[PDB]
Amino acid sequence: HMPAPHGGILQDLIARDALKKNELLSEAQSSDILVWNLTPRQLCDIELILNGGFSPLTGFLNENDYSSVVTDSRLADGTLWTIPITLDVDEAFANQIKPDTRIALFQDDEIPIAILTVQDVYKPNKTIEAEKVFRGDPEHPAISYLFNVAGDYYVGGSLEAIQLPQHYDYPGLRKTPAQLRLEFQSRQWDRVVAFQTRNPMHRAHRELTVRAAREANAKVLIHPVVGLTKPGDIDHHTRVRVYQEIIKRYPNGIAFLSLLPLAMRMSGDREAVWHAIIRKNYGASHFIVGRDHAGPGKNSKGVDFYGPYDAQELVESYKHELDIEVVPFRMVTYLPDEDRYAPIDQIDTTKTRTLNISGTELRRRLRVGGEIPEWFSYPEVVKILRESNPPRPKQGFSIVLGNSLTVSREQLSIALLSTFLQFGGGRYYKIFEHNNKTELLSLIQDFIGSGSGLIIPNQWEDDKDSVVGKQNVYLLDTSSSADIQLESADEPISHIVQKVVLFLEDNGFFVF
Amino acid sequence: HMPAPHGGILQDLIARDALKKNELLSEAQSSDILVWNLTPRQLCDIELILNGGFSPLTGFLNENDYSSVVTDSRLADGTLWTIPITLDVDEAFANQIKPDTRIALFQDDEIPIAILTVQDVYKPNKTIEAEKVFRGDPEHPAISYLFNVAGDYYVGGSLEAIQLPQHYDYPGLRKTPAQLRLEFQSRQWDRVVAFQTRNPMHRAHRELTVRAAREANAKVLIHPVVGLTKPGDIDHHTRVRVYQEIIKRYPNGIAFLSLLPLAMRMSGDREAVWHAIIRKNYGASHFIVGRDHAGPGKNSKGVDFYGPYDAQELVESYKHELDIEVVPFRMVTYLPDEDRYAPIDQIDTTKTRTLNISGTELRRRLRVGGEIPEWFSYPEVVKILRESNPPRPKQGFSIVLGNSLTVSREQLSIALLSTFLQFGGGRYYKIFEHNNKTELLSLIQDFIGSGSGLIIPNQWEDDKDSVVGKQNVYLLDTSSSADIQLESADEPISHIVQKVVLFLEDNGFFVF
Ligand code: NA
Repeated sequence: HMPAPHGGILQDLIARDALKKNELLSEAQSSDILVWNLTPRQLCDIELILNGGFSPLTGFLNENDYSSVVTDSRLADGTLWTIPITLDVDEAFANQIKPDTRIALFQDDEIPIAILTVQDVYKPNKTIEAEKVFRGDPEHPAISYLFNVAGDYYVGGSLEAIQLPQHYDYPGLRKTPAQLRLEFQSRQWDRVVAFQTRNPMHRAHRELTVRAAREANAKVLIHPVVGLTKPGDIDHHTRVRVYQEIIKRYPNGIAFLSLLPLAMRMSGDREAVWHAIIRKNYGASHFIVGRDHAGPGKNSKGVDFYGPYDAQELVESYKHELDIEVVPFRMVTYLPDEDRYAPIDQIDTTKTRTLNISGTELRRRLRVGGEIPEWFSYPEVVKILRESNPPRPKQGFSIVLGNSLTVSREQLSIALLSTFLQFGGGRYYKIFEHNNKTELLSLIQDFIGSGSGLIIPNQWEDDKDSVVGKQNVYLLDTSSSADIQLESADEPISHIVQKVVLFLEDNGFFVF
Repeated sequence: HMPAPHGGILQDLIARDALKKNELLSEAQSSDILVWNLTPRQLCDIELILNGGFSPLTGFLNENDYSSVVTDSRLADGTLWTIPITLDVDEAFANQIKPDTRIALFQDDEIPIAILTVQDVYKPNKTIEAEKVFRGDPEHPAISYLFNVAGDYYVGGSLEAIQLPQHYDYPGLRKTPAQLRLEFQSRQWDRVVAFQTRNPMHRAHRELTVRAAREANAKVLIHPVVGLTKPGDIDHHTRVRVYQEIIKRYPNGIAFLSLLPLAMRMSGDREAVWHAIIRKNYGASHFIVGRDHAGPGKNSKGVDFYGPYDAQELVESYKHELDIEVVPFRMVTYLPDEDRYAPIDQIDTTKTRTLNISGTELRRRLRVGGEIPEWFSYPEVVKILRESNPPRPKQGFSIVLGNSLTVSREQLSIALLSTFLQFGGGRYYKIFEHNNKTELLSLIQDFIGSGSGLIIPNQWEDDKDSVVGKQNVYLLDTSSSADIQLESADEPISHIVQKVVLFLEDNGFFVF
C-alpha cells in the first residue's frame, strides 16, 4: 500500500551523489567557483529537492517546466506539480551566469549545500505568476513575497548534493523521505495517513486524526511544517513542544511524529495538491486535507483568498492520478452532554448543546489569562502555549514620548520609571535611549519579547519605523495618532504619569 | 569514536541472507526438513545472533568454542566471550540429527525463524559449566535453569536468517544494531554511553546517567532488557512505560531509548563483559557497569552470588581489549539540604543529613500505599508503578478452607462471601470450586491478579501445588502450617468468619 514516489523514483540526491561528496565539496570550496548564498525560503526548498521530498524534481525549475506549472499545474512532461520551485536571483548575479555554468549554493555564507549546473536564466512575468498561481490578490502572502523578497530572475538548473541544510534542533526528528519510509517498514506500517499543520494541535485535531486512522485502517503520521509557515505565527519550537506532548494522547503505537522542513506559500488550493505530493514522497498512502487547507485567510476587504473547500476538491479531483487517498476534515463542534466532537452536519443545534472556541477567543484567553476548557485542548498543551504567549501581566511594552511633548523628557522618564517600580510583580523596567541608532532600535522588540517595560524619551526617524515593530509599542503624544493622547503638551508630569499608568492598567499590563 | 562491531564486522545475518529469503522460507516450511520449536530463551538469543548484537557469532556455539568460552571466557579463536550461547535440545531430537543436517527453527510452532546447518552435537558437562561459568552455587538462576530447563544436548551450527522473532509490542522501539547505528549517524552522535537495566529508573538513575554523559562528552542510550530478566520481576511493559516517561526528564536531544531483546543469565561478572560486547555491537563507545551488575543477589544463607564490584573490575580489566570505555556507577545518597545525589565517598555522614530509600522500603510503600518522596522518583513514574503494583486494599487473594475443618464448607463459604460483600471497596468476590482440575487451578492467580477475592471450599492435591502460586493465598486450617490457624476443627462459623476478616484487615486487604 505504501505509495511509490511522485514520478516513480525517490530523487534522494544525497544518496545518489554520496561517492562524489568530497569531490563536490572541494569544487564548492574552491575560489574559482561563483557563490550564491541561499535565502531562507530557498534553504527549505533545496532541502526537499536533495531530500527527494520534491520528487521528481532534481533542481530548480527551468523556464519550460515553470511555465507549464504556472499555466497547467504540471511539469513539461505532464507530471502534476502546482507550486513553482524556482531559484530567484538578482540582476547582478544573473549577469555572471550562462548555460552550463557551475554554481555553488551555500548556507549562512559558509556551509556547502550543493552544486548547481545552470541551463536557464529568465526574467519571469510576476504578474502572470501571481495571477495564475496565487489567484492575483495583492495581499496574498505568496504574491507579496513574490514581488518584495523574491529576486526578479529565475535560474533553472540541475543539482548535485553535498549535504542537507544544517539544523541543530530536533535531530533525528527531521526524518528524510528515505528514513521515514524505512521507519514505516521497521514498524510494518502499510497504510499511513498524514496530517498537515502549521499550528498547535488541540483535542479536536487528536480526535479527527484518530478517527481518520480508524476509518482508513492506517497509522498516523503527524507531519508538522517547521521550515516556514505563515508570517507572524507561533514559533515552530513551541509547536513542536505541543506536538511532542499531544503525540502521547494517542493509543500506543498508532502515531509517529516527524518534522517537514517545508516552506509554505499559503497557496491553499495548489498548495494542498503540493502537500499531497510531498507526503506521498514521504511514504503516505493517505493525506488529510482540511477546510481552507493552507489558506492565508481574509484580505483587507474581508474577502477570502480561497473557498473553504477549494483545497479538498482540487486534491480529490487529482487523487486517482496522484495515487493517494484523500481524507477530508469536516467542520466539527463539541457536544457537552456527551463529551465528544461531531460533524456540524449531523447536529441540530435546536435540540443539542454545542461548544466551540474560535482562534480569536483562544488568542483572547491567552492575552487576558483566562481559563481554557479541558475539552477544547489538553492541559499540558495549554501550559505550553501559556509560556510562549504570556498574558498581558507578563508582557513587555514600550512607551514612547511624543515629539509634541514640551515637558522635561528626562524628568518624565524618571517619574514613569519610579512609578512603574512601585507596582512590581517581576517586570524589569528601563529608560531606553536609542539616539536613532539602528543597533539599539533593533533591540526594542527584544526587550518587549523579554517582558520588559521600556520608557523611551524620544521618537525615532520615520525611515526606521520598519526597524522596530509596532507590537506593544505605545505613543504618548497630543497628535490624534497617539495611543495615549494628552490634551496639552505642557501638562504636569503627575498628570501625564497617571494617564499612562491607567492606560497600561486598562490594557492589562498592570494588575492590582 | 563509534566502536566497530566485536570481531570487526557486524554479523547482521538478516541483511546478508536477504537475497535468499523466499528460498530459505520455502525450505523451512517444507515437509522433509526437520523442525524445532525455539524455547523462549532460545528466541531472545537467536534474535541477537541474527541481529548482529552477538557479533561475531553466526550461530550457536559448538563444542570447540563452547569449552573455550567456559574455561577461558574466550572463543576458540581467542576472541573475548564470557556467556555460552547454545541451543539446548532434548535427547530424542538429538538422535534425529547428525552433522550437516539442516534444521528449521520455528517460533510458536508456526513462524519460520532460521535454518540451522548442524556442525556439532554434544552432551556438555553441566556440572562444569555451572561451576566455571556461573560459580557453582546451585541457587544461582542460571545454574537452576541449566539443570531444570535447559536441554542436555547442545547443537552447534551455523544459521541462515529468515526473519527475526515476531513482536507486536513496541514496534520500531526494538532497534537492531544496524538500525541504532543508523539512528546515531542521523543525529551526528559519535560518543554514546549505554545504560543497562532490568528495573525501573528513578531520579537517581536519571542523575547518574546525565552525569555520565557530561563527563564522557557523550549522548545517552537507555538500553533496557525486555526479554528475560530476573525470575519474578516487573514485566517489561510496566518498565517500558517508566522508561518512556523518564526519558522525558532529560535535556532535549541528549538521550534515546531502545529495547534490547536480551535473555539475561544473571551471571553478574561474566554477563557484564557480555553486555559491554553487545552494547559495543549496538554502537556504544561507553558502557555503564554498576554495583552488583547483573547480580542475582543473595542465596539462602544470605551469601552474595557476586561481589559488589566484581562486575566493574572484570569489564574494566578487558576494556582496552574490548575497545570501549567503562563508566562505573558509584553508590549514591540523597542530600536533602542540597537537593542532590552525591557519592557516599565525599559525604560526612556525621555533619551531613542524607536520605535513601531501599528497594525493600519502596516495595513496602507500594504494598501499603504510602507516600514516595518526589526526590526519590518522578511522580509520573510512581503513578505507573502504583497502577502495576496495587496496594493491599486493591490486591486480590484467596482463602482456602483447610482439610481439618469439620464445619459445613457450603455454609462457611457463603458466610465469608456475604460478610466480605459488606465491606465493598471495588473488589469482586467469588466462591471458587476447582475440583482439583488444572484448567481451573491455573486461573486462581489470574483472579488474584485481577484484585479479586476467592473463597476456595477445598484444598487441591499436593501433586498440583505447582500449578497454583503462593502469592496472597492463605490457608484456614488447624495445622501449624496454616496462615489463619484455628483452635479446633468445628468452631462456630461466625467465629471462623471473624478470624478470617480480622486477618485480612490486619494484612491490608480491608480498610475502614
Ligand atoms: Na526568504
